[PDB]
Amino acid sequence: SVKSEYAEAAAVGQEAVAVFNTMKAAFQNGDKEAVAQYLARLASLYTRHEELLNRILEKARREGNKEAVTLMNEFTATFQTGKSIFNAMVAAFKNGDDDSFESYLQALEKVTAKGETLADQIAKAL
Repeated sequence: SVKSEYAEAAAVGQEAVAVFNTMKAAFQNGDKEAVAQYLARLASLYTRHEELLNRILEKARREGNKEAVTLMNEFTATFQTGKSIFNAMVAAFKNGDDDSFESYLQALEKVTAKGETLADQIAKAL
């Protein structure tokens, strides 16, 4: 069902959360080789999460589930804010700009924390 596809998407999102916190520890410790690998892992995880979310939204649309479509439109918009900040973080790492990397990292945390109530609402709406 679309609801079980959303639970799979939620798990992929939680995997990114886990890897992100490990990456933050490595950044603070100056283990740039680890950070590089974690950033690659996160890119793949965000790419997969984005695709699952789009399939869920398209399915809710085909099902006529207006409330779920509304919430998933709001949620996918916030996802793109996070993705843009993540990509800026990756660029900051490439450039050696630790000040910007710290900024973007905190922003990505706050954007993600904000979106959690909506994430939970979607599970119930599908």
